[PDB]
Amino acid sequence: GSRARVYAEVNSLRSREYWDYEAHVPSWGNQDDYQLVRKLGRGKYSEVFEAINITNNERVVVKILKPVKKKKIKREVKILENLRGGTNIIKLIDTVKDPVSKTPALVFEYINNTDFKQLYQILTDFDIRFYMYELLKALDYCHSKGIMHRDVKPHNVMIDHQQKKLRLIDWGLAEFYHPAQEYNVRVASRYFKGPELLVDYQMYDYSLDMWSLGCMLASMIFRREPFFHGQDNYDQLVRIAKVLGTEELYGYLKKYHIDLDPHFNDILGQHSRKRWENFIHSENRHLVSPEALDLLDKLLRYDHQQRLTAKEAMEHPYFYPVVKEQS
Ligand SMILES: Brc1cc2[nH]nnc2nc1Br
Ligand SMILES: [Cl-]
Ligand SMILES: [Cl-]
Ligand code: NA
Repeated sequence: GSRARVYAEVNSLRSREYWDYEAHVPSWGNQDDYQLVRKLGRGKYSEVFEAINITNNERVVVKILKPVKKKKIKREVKILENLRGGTNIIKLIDTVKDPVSKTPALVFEYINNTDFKQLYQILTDFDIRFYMYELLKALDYCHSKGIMHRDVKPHNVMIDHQQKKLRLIDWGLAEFYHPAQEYNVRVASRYFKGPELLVDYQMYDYSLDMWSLGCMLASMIFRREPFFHGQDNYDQLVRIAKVLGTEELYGYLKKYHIDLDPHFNDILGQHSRKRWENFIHSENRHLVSPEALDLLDKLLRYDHQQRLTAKEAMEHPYFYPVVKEQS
């Protein structure tokens, strides 16, 4: 079967307690120290608030969890505690419970983010390189810690464009990578799902996040957000195949012995692989360079095992201007 080219055995080389999140026993502090100020968002299993820690007057974010999902709560807590101190990973400050109802909540550092729909319209060439480099640091870190994020998308990459701070958030879908483990493919936002998920290939790895990152890079340099805009999960693969080509898709499926849902027969059609230069026009030409296209071409590949790792991406010439400035 398939396995990760990097970090494959990292969890098996650690203590079982590192990855055995079902056995994790969080230390639950008291939510009464936090005053909710404003609702920021809501999801299937959580609600998120700006809040003040009344004991030190610090602004924080509080994510209240539906208490029923106990295994999933332990998973997210253990992952966040394993990632503590990681570069550009949102900092978990506290794990707390309502002292009466025992409903759990996660307390995070606050970040004053610029909404990505507004931000992505004004980014410069250097800004894209800079923020992509910072996001890659977060993914290289979590991958090196044996963790797949599985929900990389603009909404989960919080950017304070005034202070130049980036944090990868929402670790509620993240999982530990173990070689040969078969994972649930119902992860990531539709537009950021790797082809492996869309063809029901369960033996995926950290390289899933690299597809999602490539999708973000393409949306930022080309100013088409989201870049692959499917109407459902079937159409999502069609949108990908329109660009990467159908014959290349079939070679991928053959290599991994992947059976294709026969509903694809009536919708995939026949598509050449397109040159990435086809996406350039006057509105995006200043964000596109040969080095951007070379990097993107090495991320948005069907074959998950041939996509760049986060580290290989960081090492690409596209980021040399950022590395030099950070000197
Ligand atoms: Br900070 C922060 C952390 C999160 N984790 N999951 N959702 C989140 N939202 C915000 Br805002
Ligand atoms: Cl899973
Ligand atoms: Cl297209
Ligand atoms: Na409280």
